[PDB]
Amino acid sequence: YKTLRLGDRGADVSYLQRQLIAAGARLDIDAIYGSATRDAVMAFQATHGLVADGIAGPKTWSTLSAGRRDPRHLTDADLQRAADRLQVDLAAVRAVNEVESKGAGFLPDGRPVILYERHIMYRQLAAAGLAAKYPALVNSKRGGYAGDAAEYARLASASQISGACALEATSWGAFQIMGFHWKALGYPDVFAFVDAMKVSEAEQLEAFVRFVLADKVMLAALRSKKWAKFAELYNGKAYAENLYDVKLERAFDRYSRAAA
Repeated sequence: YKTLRLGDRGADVSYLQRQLIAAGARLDIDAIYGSATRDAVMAFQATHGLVADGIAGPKTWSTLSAGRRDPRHLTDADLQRAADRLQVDLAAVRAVNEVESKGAGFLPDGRPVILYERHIMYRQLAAAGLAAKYPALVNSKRGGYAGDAAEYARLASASQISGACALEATSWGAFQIMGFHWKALGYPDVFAFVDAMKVSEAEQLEAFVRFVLADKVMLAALRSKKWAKFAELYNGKAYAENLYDVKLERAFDRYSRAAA
């Protein structure tokens, strides 16, 4: 089923509303995904170990249609743990998770979502002591991305140049944490970092938590709900073009309201 959210209308919404009612909700079946429908999705998610974001996406649909929950998927309780780790208001963590996560931390084939960065590979190889031989894989210029499972082909090729460097030059999981942070974030080595990324979305969120903890300016921005500053630090100079700042701000308002 297609992902549904606040403001959606139509046959897919009435189908959702019926499924929510079958799972115990009380709703008017009017094909309008308004606040009552959103609240019901949230209540359903919370009670079935999903992330309670009020968005009926593929994870919610899977539980709602088949009663299945993948144990690799992030839960509400993981977000509460992250809020405790960060000393950040839970609503702020929920907002960050909604806006900044890729959502699914794993590809359909079960491996973590990755993006291999040939310009970082270039950098890690130089620091360890090729760009002409393998220009798509090693390059001072950014890019060459394939995406999705095809990234693993690029990673596999890079790994044959240097296994540690290639993992360091790749971003991992739902928050796309660069492997080269493994040391800064207190992991034993890059292989252990990657192994953790393969276990669960909870581990992928833990990487994000550590990443934020390692940058006190970023941490402070998050704690103080300085969304534009957090987005600039986290997403980079082009944060505004994708509305990260305002999406965070408006998500946080939603979650602050919901918790009240």
